[PDB]
Amino acid sequence: LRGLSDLGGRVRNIGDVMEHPLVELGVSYAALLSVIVVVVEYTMQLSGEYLVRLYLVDLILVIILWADYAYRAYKSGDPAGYVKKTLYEIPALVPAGLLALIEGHLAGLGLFRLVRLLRFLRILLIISRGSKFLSAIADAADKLVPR
Repeated sequence: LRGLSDLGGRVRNIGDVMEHPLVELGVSYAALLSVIVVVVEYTMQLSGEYLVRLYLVDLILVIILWADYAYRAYKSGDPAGYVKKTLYEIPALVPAGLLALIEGHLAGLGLFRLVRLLRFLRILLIISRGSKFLSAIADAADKLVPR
């Protein structure tokens, strides 16, 4: 009920354990596709049909990611606080569907300024996730190193 708290030994064991090699690989794989998915939409502008399927697929990827994030969220016992702490992680989950509806609302009102900033955010959003991709390959390369 609002006050002091402790989070170390707990998140420590559960941390090094939760990040089980399988967990890391699974997330890394999903992240890889996620990066390409957003890039495809940014680069290519497939028809509305494919776009619908792309959004659906993208949504699923978020669910898997939410699994890990959601796990820690409840663990902290304070999702609201946990979120304010992972603010730098939000941009990574920013669902396309959520922005899509918001973007449409702004456009309907006759706003284009926000749209411009939003576009830049899209490119920046990909760069942010780029760290995850780079980290995966970096570690993978060290582990793989076949010769």
